[PDB]
Amino acid sequence: QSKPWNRYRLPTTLLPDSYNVTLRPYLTPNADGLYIFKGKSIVRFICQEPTDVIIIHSKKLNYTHMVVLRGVGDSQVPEIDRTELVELTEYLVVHLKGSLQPGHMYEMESEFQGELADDLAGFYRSEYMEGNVKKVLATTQMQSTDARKSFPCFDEPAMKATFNITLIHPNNLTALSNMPPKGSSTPLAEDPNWSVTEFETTPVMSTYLLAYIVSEFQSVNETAQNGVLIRIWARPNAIAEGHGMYALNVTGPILNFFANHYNTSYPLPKSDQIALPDFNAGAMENWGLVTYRENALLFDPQSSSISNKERVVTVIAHELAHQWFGNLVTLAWWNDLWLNEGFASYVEYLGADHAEPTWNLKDLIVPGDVYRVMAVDALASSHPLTTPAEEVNTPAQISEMFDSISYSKGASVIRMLSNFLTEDLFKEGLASYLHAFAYQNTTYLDLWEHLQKAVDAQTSIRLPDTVRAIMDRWTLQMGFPVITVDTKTGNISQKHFLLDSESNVTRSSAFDYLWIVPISSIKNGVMQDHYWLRDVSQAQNDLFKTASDDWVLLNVNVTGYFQVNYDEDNWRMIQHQLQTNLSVIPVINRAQVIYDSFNLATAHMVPVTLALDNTLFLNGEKEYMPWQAALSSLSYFSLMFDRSEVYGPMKKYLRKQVEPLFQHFETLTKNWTERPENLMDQYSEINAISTACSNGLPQCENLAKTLFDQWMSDPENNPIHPNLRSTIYCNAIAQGGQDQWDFAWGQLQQAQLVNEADKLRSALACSNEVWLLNRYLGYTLNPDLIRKQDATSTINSIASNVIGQPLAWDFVQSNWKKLFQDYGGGSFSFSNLIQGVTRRFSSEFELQQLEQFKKNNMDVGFGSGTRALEQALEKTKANIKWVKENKEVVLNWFIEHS
Amino acid sequence: LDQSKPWNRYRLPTTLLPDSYNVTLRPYLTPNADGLYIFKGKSIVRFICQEPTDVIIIHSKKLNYTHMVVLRGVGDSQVPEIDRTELVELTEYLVVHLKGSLQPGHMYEMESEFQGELADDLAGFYRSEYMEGNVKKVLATTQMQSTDARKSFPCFDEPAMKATFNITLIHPNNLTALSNMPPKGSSTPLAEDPNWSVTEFETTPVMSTYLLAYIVSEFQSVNETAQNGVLIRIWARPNAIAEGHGMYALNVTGPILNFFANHYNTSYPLPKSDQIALPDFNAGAMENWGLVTYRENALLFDPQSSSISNKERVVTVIAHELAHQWFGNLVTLAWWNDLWLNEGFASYVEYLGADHAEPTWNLKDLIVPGDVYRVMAVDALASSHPLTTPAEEVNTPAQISEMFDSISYSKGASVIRMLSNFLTEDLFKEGLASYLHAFAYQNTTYLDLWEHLQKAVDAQTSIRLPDTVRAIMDRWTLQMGFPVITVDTKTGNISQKHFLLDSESNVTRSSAFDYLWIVPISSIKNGVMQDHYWLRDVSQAQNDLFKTASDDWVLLNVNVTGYFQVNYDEDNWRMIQHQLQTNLSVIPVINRAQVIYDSFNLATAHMVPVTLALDNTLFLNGEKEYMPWQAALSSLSYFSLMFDRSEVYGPMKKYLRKQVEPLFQHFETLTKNWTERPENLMDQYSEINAISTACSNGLPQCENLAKTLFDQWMSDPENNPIHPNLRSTIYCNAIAQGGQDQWDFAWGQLQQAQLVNEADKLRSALACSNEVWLLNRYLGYTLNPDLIRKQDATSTINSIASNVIGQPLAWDFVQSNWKKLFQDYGGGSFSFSNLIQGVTRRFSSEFELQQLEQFKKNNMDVGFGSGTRALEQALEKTKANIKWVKENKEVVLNWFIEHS
Ligand SMILES: *[C@@H]1O[C@H](CO)[C@@H](O[C@@H]2O[C@H](CO)[C@@H](O[C@H]3O[C@H](CO[C@H]4O[C@H](CO)[C@H](O)[C@@H](O[C@H]5O[C@H](CO)[C@H](O)[C@@H](O)[C@@H]5O)[C@@H]4O)[C@@H](O)[C@H](O[C@H]4O[C@H](CO)[C@H](O)[C@@H](O)[C@@H]4O)[C@H]3O)[C@H](O)[C@H]2NC(C)=O)[C@H](O)[C@H]1NC(C)=O
Ligand SMILES: *[C@@H]1O[C@H](CO)[C@@H](O[C@@H]2O[C@H](CO)[C@@H](O)[C@H](O)[C@H]2NC(C)=O)[C@H](O)[C@H]1NC(C)=O
Ligand SMILES: *[C@@H]1O[C@H](CO)[C@@H](O[C@@H]2O[C@H](CO)[C@@H](O)[C@H](O)[C@H]2NC(C)=O)[C@H](O)[C@H]1NC(C)=O
Ligand SMILES: *[C@@H]1O[C@H](CO)[C@@H](O)[C@H](O)[C@H]1NC(C)=O
Ligand SMILES: *[C@@H]1O[C@H](CO)[C@@H](O)[C@H](O)[C@H]1NC(C)=O
Ligand SMILES: *[C@@H]1O[C@H](CO)[C@@H](O)[C@H](O)[C@H]1NC(C)=O
Ligand SMILES: *[C@@H]1O[C@H](CO)[C@@H](O)[C@H](O)[C@H]1NC(C)=O
Ligand SMILES: *[C@@H]1O[C@H](CO)[C@@H](O)[C@H](O)[C@H]1NC(C)=O
Ligand SMILES: *[C@@H]1O[C@H](CO)[C@@H](O)[C@H](O)[C@H]1NC(C)=O
Ligand SMILES: *[C@@H]1O[C@H](CO)[C@@H](O)[C@H](O)[C@H]1NC(C)=O
Ligand SMILES: [Zn+2]
Ligand SMILES: [Zn+2]
Repeated sequence: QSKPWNRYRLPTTLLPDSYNVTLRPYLTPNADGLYIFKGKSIVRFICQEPTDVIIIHSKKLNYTHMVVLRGVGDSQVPEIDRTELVELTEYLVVHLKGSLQPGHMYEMESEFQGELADDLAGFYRSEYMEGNVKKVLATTQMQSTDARKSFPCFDEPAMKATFNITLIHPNNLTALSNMPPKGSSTPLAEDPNWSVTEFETTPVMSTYLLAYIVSEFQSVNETAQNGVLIRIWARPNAIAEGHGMYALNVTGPILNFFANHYNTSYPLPKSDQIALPDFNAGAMENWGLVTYRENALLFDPQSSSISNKERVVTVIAHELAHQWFGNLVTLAWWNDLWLNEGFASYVEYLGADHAEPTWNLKDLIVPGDVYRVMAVDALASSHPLTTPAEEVNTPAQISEMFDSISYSKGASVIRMLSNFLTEDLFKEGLASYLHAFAYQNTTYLDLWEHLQKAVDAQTSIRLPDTVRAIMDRWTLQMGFPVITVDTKTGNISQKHFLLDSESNVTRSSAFDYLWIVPISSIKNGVMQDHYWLRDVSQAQNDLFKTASDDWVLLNVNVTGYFQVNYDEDNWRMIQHQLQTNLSVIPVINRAQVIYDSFNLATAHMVPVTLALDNTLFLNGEKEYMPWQAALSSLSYFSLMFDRSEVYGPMKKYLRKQVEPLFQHFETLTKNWTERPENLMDQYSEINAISTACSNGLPQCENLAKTLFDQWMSDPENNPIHPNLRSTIYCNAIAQGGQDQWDFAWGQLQQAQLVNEADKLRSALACSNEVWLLNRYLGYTLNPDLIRKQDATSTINSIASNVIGQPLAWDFVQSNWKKLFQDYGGGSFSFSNLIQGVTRRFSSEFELQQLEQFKKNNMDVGFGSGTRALEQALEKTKANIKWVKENKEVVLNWFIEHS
Repeated sequence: LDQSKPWNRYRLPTTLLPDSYNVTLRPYLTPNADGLYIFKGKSIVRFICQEPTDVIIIHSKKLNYTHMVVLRGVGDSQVPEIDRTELVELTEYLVVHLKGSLQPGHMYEMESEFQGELADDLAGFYRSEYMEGNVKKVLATTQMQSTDARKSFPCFDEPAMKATFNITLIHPNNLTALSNMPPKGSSTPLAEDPNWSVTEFETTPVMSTYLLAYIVSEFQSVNETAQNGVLIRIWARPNAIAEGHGMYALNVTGPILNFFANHYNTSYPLPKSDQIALPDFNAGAMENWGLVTYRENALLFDPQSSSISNKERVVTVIAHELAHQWFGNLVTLAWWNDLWLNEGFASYVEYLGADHAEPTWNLKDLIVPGDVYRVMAVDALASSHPLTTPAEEVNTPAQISEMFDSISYSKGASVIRMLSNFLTEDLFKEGLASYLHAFAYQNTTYLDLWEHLQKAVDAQTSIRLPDTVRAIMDRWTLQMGFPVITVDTKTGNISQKHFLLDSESNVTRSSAFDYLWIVPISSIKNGVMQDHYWLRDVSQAQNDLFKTASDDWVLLNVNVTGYFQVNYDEDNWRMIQHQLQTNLSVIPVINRAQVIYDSFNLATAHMVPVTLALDNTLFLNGEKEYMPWQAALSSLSYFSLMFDRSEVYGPMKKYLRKQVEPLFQHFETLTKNWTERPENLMDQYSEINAISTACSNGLPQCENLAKTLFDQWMSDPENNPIHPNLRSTIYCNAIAQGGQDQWDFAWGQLQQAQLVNEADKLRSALACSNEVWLLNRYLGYTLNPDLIRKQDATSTINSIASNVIGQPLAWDFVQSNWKKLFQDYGGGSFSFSNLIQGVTRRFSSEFELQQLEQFKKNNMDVGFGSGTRALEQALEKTKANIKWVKENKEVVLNWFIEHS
């Protein structure tokens, strides 16, 4: 560990200035069936401190000494002793016979070769059909640490430089990169069948934002209001069919919106958006060349759903948000990832709302992010938004940082921050921040300084403490408080929300798990004065003290990142209001009441009957979010109980509650022919239909059967509205047999819209026949049938089926080596797989099997799913206790109310 | 522990031998303050000293003593002082250390007083319970075999140590007391308390401890004196007797006893033979001399509600138990390593006795699907064992319990039938009569049997053998396994080799006979019998009997009388196939089954291409008889276990639908739309299988039938419209098609069932649900004695595991509840072994093997008791399954697709 090349962080002795990179992809296999790329690069770097070793990143590259070292101007150049590759720390190491001089620059040259693999990382290959022709293209994904997989570089985000990219490609293919082309392409001297395309120099930026693509893709375009050229690229067929039109509608105006909102121009002449058939995450914010999954950019007005449409605008908005938060201004290191991802996850709502103002999509942050992340942030094995820099060291640890904490808690905490500052004041602070650190890097402390500057120049908004004092507690310690109110005395208290008394908190907090909390409140339907709970375990205020015929609720619209519990009497008054006139309570807080009480019940802080009682009013609820809250909450109940005697009465209860909503949606939609007008009501319909069919409501089963029967009789004319397809497809396959399954499989393999393929993949997992589900699992590891990008999500879908649960858990264990080698170093997929197949575990036996699984595979380890496994273990232990203590009361409650 | 001390060895010393026992027992049929049911006892055993010893070692298990022993002399005997007494739990001994040695040639009497629990554990003196109206009834009953006599009173508890027994029962004055013998005089009030009475019984014959029985209950009886003067009584719950459920047993029991008496020229020596049905009982029945005990589904019968299969079970189990009166009771095995001398014989001559009571059934043929091919599946393993194992291998109680298996019962019956067949039963029974007369009230080994059979052979001329009886039968008895006989019909070349599954099969049990057999070979050529042949103990021979012209075919082992399987060259196989296609009638029906059985078994062991076996099912399209279809169903059952979670399953079910549909349609017509059963037993069995197969593979006509009838039953539950023969299938398929409504209805019927036959069909059918939550809830019930009797717990678990959806549920269930399962059944005949086998049957992957290995490792501390060999066989079979599935799955998939 005393040798620098055996440590995961680079030395500070050398800093890069600029790169020349030329890459040449071969889109046809050689004799060994390998797709390869060849490359050559020159990096210019400066020596800051004397050193006799050059340490630079290199991953899965073969060198054809491995480097040539030259000097810039004055520099005296030491001889190369030897060069070696250190694979563990992913280094190319150049041992010298003498030291480099400080203040002096050097240029290092290399020639290399790597595989154009189907692994979705570095420079990789993507494939599709066009008619009967197999097409292969070359594309990139550098984040987090795979730029090193395409050329040797100082591969850390803060070490910014300019890049001069050249692509050598077949003369009838299009070459794309971050910047526009520099002049025209020229024929490759040795062979005019190839062309050479040089691109303009990049801005000072991070290695992980580099991109370059060689394909036959086509585009549509428009110049945006701020003069920036927007293009939408995709497979020729998708463009011809008009599937890029929607992205073109929204991209430019959203880019222009952010520039104005943050008073900071986008400094590139273009922003390309491109849809790839093979892609790991949802998208990637490469500066000037934003890459996308097809289901995140393309859109078919006749075949895509309102949900698909919403995904497209928010992912685009998210990626464009990064152009400021990530690209222009970049985290100093991955331990501060939320500076990138937290902001993009919040700012995406702002951008998307600008493009689709009628949706009220800003409200979707509460189910989508706030309560999404609280499930994990309640664990002792969570982590704070900003982790200690030394905890984030290996590539696996970096990958795992891309989680619901960095994204969703980051967005939630930032919304709370915006809300008590006002967005007007917030964006002034952010503008100051962006201008000051443009083309550089930041930490969380830099953010506070510019927000504080804004608050101090300003007299209308007042705070109980400095921005840092308040925000350090939401940022540097994990978790969140439960705020408890005694409405008889107005006593208000706070404590760290934890699942168990068993929960063993070992991460020490310098802030003693106390927060400064912004508390809004509403009494008898009328807004009260704002209040700030200081960093103390308890306080008192008459705002929270009620008369016996009054009621209060705190955290209006759940702007604050916390949950609320009341005394039993105030809960009863809330319940009575929801029966008498639920309109008096804001719709989001109707959801809150369900979310919080179930979550409290999960942690045995309130009786379970409280949570269940809070769903009784849903009988007469039409609106999206309170129903969403109940479905999300009872989803945990299903996972715990859908293999027990509780399941029968639970479904009976759900049938009873949802039937009136189903009937409501049967009439207003005119027998399902006319969709509801606005987004929320369309979402409401989708959930009602899903719930009705999921819980066996006969009217829904017959609807699904009839529609799917009709489709099979006329395959070219799909009679099912896109909004309804996921439920109709699933229920019909569940009701049906092999005829339905094989039909849908045929539709899947010929699908020409990814949205539709996505729905088919999920519905196929709904079979009630073991042999079909197991045969399906077998397909997931066959790239001809299921793309690698979709393998884990399909496995998770099958595991969600109660009959598929043991099949998938067995499958995952038996195929672990392949699954780990393919995904175990990546973000999202691997972690989601582990969380997915272990969600149900609620017995000592299941826990022992998880522990045995862990022991069996310890030597290799669990890579970017290491924290996921720990959380999986903690949550199963908690589930064991909760099921044991809750089963009897829950069973009886369902029986009595159904 | 110190093996130099006799109280630390499992076998008793031979220094002391029992003469007679006095045993007084008093069951308390109401619990004490702690909720314990107990029994109190007093016993005196008289024994002789054969050789000088300063220690008395006697068996004792779970008894509390109130030293623990008083030792007295008979007349002259020099009586040593007792130094001290101790209980050694591991070897289940009461140990009396003496000052100086007992005197050889002289007798002693040893008295003890003791207490034990009347547990619900089905062993020793235990309790059984049932409802009568709204009153909970409790009774006391016994089960001593293999070695729980010691659990009721201290005794020399080994089968060869016979004695007479004077039993006294102290019981409530309004309950009936039964034992082996009739009462001696009247009952008398208990002196201290006339609410109790005292019943002394007549002295038993000289017999083994494991045959003792005594019962205290409210039961009633029907009776009849048999043709041989013996009183027969049928005992059961008062309500069962009142409804006439004991009548069929009364019809057949006496005649079967008289038949055996005459057949073996050996009279039954006791004045009575009681048969009694118990609500709680481990095995099928037990042959206690004078008081035969039974599961209710083995003795009782309702002509309106029981099936023909239920009927066949009753008469064959009774015949089996009565068979034991000679083979087991009168003449007893010397030690448990020769168990087949008891059980092989009872499993064979049960067919003879049942055929006497029901001669129209032709039930003797049922030995082929029931015993021969049943046991071959396991006897194909390196981890099998011979009929007679080395005595030193059968030592502990777990090992003794383990011997009660398909080898000792089913291979035993098969080999004995083979023996009977080549001696002729007339000659056989003459040798057996000589055997019984010579060893009456004593004990035997396999060698004693050959000697008397040989004497019969030598005293005649018409029947010829190629060697001594011992030379032939030692090879079938002392080494495990069986040969595959392979013939090249172009040359007449015939050869034999030990049948094993894999090329990795690791046989470590050495054979002094080099795994060669002397084999009786019958044959048929183009439908006409050929001269008989014996293959000698040689790996290869040649005979023109087995050489055919290209126009001819031959088949060996007519009616599968011999315990072996047969393979032919491909051209002879093709000729057989052509015969089956052209005119199947030319081939004897049992041999049509054999063709299927053998070809699938060879396919399983990679000895023939799988396509051969599958091709041999193509003619079933036009087959109407029971046994060839049974062969296919039993054979494809393995395919189902291997493939019902794979892409093969769809095409497999499709093929089976296609094949069974004409048979379904045949019976729909013949039975006049299912209203009239076929006349004979075999055709009734064929209908049952046709219906089961059609529904299980999703034939829509059958599915419609089951839903319609079950809907009709639910609309009028007191008038069940489903004929008993069809209930198992109809119930199952309706439950599978249906939901919670059907399940809860069936559960209600089960918990109010007054007939165990019906309860059994309901239990099995409830396991057919396709809803995980219903199956898992059901599993929870199986360890609740209020809902599922302990006697039915493991069979119910096995039914659920057979459901492809229930497989992971039951495997997890068994693993997570193993501690309770082991201490309840691990000691422990039939149930425990069956449970391990049932839940692991499907394993065919490296992952499943690893999981089974880990399971083994996890519980090695306690061990696996009477399921130890079963676990080793499970592991061996899993390993073979991995290889077979890997190498067969492609050909099997393509075959089913093409032919469906
Ligand atoms: C598949 O193979 C089988 C043979 O294994 C074929 O069956 C044979 O078919 C023959 C042609 O019909 C038939 O023919 C002739 O039979 C009777 C005499 O039969 C009686 O005695 C003999 C010997 O004892 C039979 O074994 C005996 O058995 C059978 O029939 C009984 C019922 O009556 C039994 O109940 C039954 O179980 C058993 O099958 C039988 O009792 C003669 O009367 C007959 O003469 C008449 O037909 C002649 C024309 O061929 C003649 O010219 C006329 O003048 C006169 O009307 C005689 O020819 C065999 O009996 C029969 N064998 C067996 C064992 O059944 C079967 O046909 C074939 N299947 C196909 C599709 O080809
Ligand atoms: C990539 O190309 C750019 C643009 O030509 C180069 O940037 C120049 O670098 C030189 C040498 O240090 C400077 O003197 C110029 O001011 C830069 N030109 C500009 C900013 O227009 C850069 O050196 C190249 N990168 C390399 C060679 O690694
Ligand atoms: C059980 O009772 C029998 C029959 O009464 C006893 O058998 C007698 O035993 C004596 C003493 O050895 C013999 O001399 C008689 O011949 C036996 N009578 C018979 C066979 O009718 C037997 O002793 C008793 N068992 C005991 C006391 O343990
Ligand atoms: C990199 O490319 C630029 C533009 O072609 C060129 O001027 C420069 O010399 C190259 N840098 C080197 C060779 O270090
Ligand atoms: C890299 O080198 C290794 C070892 O020579 C080889 O296995 C691999 O195929 C090479 N990859 C290339 C040339 O892309
Ligand atoms: C990171 O940014 C700071 C300015 O906030 C700058 O001083 C520092 O040099 C940067 N680090 C690197 C490696 O360029
Ligand atoms: C329920 O409360 C709302 C206020 O949000 C009010 O508009 C409505 O009139 C109330 N309902 C009734 C029946 O008055
Ligand atoms: C056994 O019982 C019989 C009958 O009561 C009695 O004659 C005999 O003495 C008893 N044996 C003893 C007490 O050893
Ligand atoms: C035997 O004695 C043990 C030790 O106290 C006791 O636990 C058990 O209940 C007793 N059994 C009886 C009295 O049947
Ligand atoms: C067992 O039977 C043999 C005769 O076959 C006999 O000699 C021997 O004494 C018996 N053993 C015992 C313990 O009675
Ligand atoms: Zn992002
Ligand atoms: Zn028996």
